[PDB]
Amino acid sequence: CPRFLKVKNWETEVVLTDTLHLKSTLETGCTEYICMGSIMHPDVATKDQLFPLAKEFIDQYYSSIKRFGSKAHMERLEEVNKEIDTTSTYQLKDTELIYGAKHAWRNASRCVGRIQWSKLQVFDARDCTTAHGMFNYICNHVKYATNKGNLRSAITIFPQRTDGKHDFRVWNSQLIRYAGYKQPDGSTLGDPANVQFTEICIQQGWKPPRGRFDVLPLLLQANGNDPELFQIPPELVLEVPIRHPKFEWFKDLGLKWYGLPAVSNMLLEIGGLEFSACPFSGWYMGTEIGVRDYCDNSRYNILEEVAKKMNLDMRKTSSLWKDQALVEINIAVLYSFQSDKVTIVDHHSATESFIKHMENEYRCRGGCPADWVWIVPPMSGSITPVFHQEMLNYRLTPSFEYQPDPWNTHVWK
Amino acid sequence: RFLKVKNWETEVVLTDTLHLKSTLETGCTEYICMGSIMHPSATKDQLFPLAKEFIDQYYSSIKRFGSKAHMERLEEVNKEIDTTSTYQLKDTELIYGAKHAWRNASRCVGRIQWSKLQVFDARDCTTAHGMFNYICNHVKYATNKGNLRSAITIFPQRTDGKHDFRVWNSQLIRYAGYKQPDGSTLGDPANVQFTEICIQQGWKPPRGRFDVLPLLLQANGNDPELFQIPPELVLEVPIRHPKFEWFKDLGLKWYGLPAVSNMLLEIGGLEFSACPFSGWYMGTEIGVRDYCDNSRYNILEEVAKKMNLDMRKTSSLWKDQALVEINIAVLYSFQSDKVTIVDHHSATESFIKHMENEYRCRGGCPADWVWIVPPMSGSITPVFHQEMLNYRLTPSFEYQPDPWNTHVW
Ligand code: HEM
Ligand code: HEM
Ligand SMILES: Cc1cc(N)nc(CCc2cncc(CCCN(C)C)c2)c1
Ligand SMILES: Cc1cc(N)nc(CCc2cncc(CCCN(C)C)c2)c1
Ligand SMILES: C[C@H](O)[C@H](O)[C@H]1CNc2nc(N)[nH]c(=O)c2N1
Ligand SMILES: C[C@H](O)[C@H](O)[C@H]1CNc2nc(N)[nH]c(=O)c2N1
Ligand SMILES: [Zn+2]
Repeated sequence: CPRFLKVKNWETEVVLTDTLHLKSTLETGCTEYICMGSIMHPDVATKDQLFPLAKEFIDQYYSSIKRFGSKAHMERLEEVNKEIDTTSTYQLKDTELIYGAKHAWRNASRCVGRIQWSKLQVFDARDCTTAHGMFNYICNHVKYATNKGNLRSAITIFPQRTDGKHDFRVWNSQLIRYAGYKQPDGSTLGDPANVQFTEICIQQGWKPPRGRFDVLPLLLQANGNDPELFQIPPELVLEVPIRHPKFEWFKDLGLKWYGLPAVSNMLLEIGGLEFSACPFSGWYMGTEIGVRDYCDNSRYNILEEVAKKMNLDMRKTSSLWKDQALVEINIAVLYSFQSDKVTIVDHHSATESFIKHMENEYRCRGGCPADWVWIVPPMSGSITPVFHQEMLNYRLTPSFEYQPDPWNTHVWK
Repeated sequence: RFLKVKNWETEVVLTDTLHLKSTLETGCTEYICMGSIMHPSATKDQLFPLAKEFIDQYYSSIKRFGSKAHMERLEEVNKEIDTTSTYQLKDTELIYGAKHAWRNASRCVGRIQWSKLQVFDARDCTTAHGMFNYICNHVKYATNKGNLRSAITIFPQRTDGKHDFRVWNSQLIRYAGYKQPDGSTLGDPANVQFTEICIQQGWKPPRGRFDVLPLLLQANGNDPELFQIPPELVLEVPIRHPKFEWFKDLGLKWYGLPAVSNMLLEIGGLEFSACPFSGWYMGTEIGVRDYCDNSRYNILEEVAKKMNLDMRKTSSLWKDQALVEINIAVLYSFQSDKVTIVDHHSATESFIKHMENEYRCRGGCPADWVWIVPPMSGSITPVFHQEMLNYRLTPSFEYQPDPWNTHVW
């Protein structure tokens, strides 16, 4: 591959030069003959595979702390070696773990919020042994990160994978989601996306309130055991009721959302170690709720009802009635959240901040991988600066990765 | 391998077999994806297999593979490349190759129309004056008094690079951009440089906001020459809003005919360096990009004024609100003037049905998500949720250098 690749911003004519792609460790799905850039998703590591992966990460860590080739660098390397050789694995020091987590976020090509990458509270839960223990650790995460509305980004890292039969997993794809219930008549109450998961919870013994906005319990799996249900204390789940600054009727829609966005289904990869339960949280970009959660057809799908209360001509599509409502909805989302002093960023601010971030990363690190398809907001795309920004996408390690759904893989005891 | 593409709204899965038939690179590799890069990066021996394969797919597409018609044609092309280092397409082959370059255009959301293409063979052309006549007839035909019709005009192929036919205008119809003293820019800032080349060539500009640039036509490697399209041929739409009576007072208008004239049509290893093609507008091209891009007409702020919007924080989404109203007015104007136009909801809806057709009958449809998804209201259109595979099928429209960077006078 060529040593320097060039990206161009077509609005400002600014050109950036990427050398960091040279450090790419994983495949993208693309080949020279086909591009998968818009495909959403394109038993354990052996001693021989583990050795070079660990060394790679160790070198990189001591390179970050400006002690490359130092006595402590060679000593850490030999210790990790000795350990992989005797135990087929090794354990990260707390410093390495925190560095690894921060960088996994730094390398997350789909995340537009990465300007904040180095401010990340890391909770080491590697001593956890039970699901009740996971529940404790998670509750602490939530209360900390929520911070009464002034959100702070946090990750909680549970023990690494060992033999594959003793995985820690959060079954919830996100820590906080609303239930979805499928009626006999074919309609769906709640959040239709979560119908399968809700069903799982119900089977496990969850008594459903059958409402539009019922917070799902946690379904926690420790040490490869069957998962266990727990209810998050409602006092720990901060929510924002949606209202509109101009339209007083908007509040009559009975809408609300949760303040804390937190992913719990991904796998954290550091130095060849796999952390299968590593829930992380930041704060919301308005469009995530106002556009996707609310306006996707297989989600809350409120465009129609909102348009009606707006007295919009809805026979032609060229009236653009869908669009007009969308903007209002997203205004009401940012307004509710700010009025309740819960941290939220609009899509203009977030994308602007990301460009400055990207530019700085090219300047200091020789590149910044980015997935244009994910980075560009799902509304008003071209009036945000990222739309006109060329981006190279490649996978750096440490990383957050996808993993199969646990209910597809679990061997029920 | 057979690849699957999933729409994440309907859960429809399509199996792509077509991609196995491609041979041009996309620029990506296993480790680096360049799907958001806009411009990623012929002898007798080179030319023949290219020629061979294309004749092969033509006789395959018309169900006469192995026929004597097929055989002779293969022998005919052989002898002609042999003795002239090039070869000439049959008319039927020209029309197929044009329609199929459109069909293979991964960046075009309009492809459901691909087989309804009017093809004007201008390969007998020899002078700029010729090109100008051919182009005027194109324009008049395709405009059709508002009921637009897809057209392409194809000039003589490349032979030796030194005798290239080129339309210097990136598009057939665009407005002039003027660089003011005070540093502001009049007209369309994107054309500023070209506008000034035209002036430097003898063009007397009216220095207004919407001045139709003249045609700059290069024939057979020669210096390009200026020609003004007759005004009566250039259909234009005044932009008014249905509810906002003040919108007319913004003084906005656009041309009704979108016609790309800077690309290269490639067929059977032949290079048609001059091949303007035209269609009709999707409303967002004008309403979003042309008008609201900071580097273009940049009307967003001015519009936001007249809507009496709070423009202090971005979180008031005032830019968004003004944008939707601009695009309503555009659609509304064209429609009121019986000028053909498609809204991005219908356009994207059409593209999805087209993808179904292509998978059903052809085993896939190359598509560039970055270009297919409209520049506004992305996820409330069907294609945002549609996985698409991009790959390069031939015949194709490729980019080419700007002529004012390679032409010797
Ligand atoms: C601090 C403020 C943050 C903001 C404003 C932000 C913003 C976003 C947005 C808008 C998305 C797209 C989400 C979607 O459409 O599903 C996203 C995705 C993502 N973010 Fe961030 N994020 C933040 C924090 C974090 C943190 C703390 C981490 C990890 C430590 C992270 C890693 C990721 C990853 C891995 C994805 C991909 C999600 C997926 O593949 O499903 N982000 N982020
Ligand atoms: C008939 C109705 C058509 C519609 C609604 C349509 C729609 C569009 C749109 C919206 C774009 C993006 C334009 C931009 O962002 O600059 C595009 C690109 C494109 N179209 Fe179509 N188009 C149509 C006809 C055609 C025809 C007749 C051809 C060729 C014979 C064609 C070939 C292409 C190509 C090659 C591109 C890529 C342009 C580039 O690379 O800059 N289209 N189309
Ligand atoms: C760290 C982080 C920050 C942020 N702004 N958003 C996220 C994703 C938030 C999120 C919350 N509830 C539900 C979802 C579902 C997304 C569904 N996608 C994967 C199809 C996503 C994560
Ligand atoms: C065939 C065709 C159909 C269509 N609907 N749009 C187009 C684009 C036409 C077009 C007209 N004037 C100006 C432009 C500028 C494009 C600017 N891009 C290249 C940066 C483009 C072409
Ligand atoms: C098909 C396509 O890849 C898919 O709909 C993507 C598009 N871009 C996205 N971007 C973000 N941030 N989140 C998403 O879920 C998606 N979905
Ligand atoms: C950076 C990116 O490649 C560039 O801005 C592209 C994005 N998608 C686009 N899509 C269309 N239809 N037209 C464009 O000009 C662009 N520009
Ligand atoms: Zn790619």
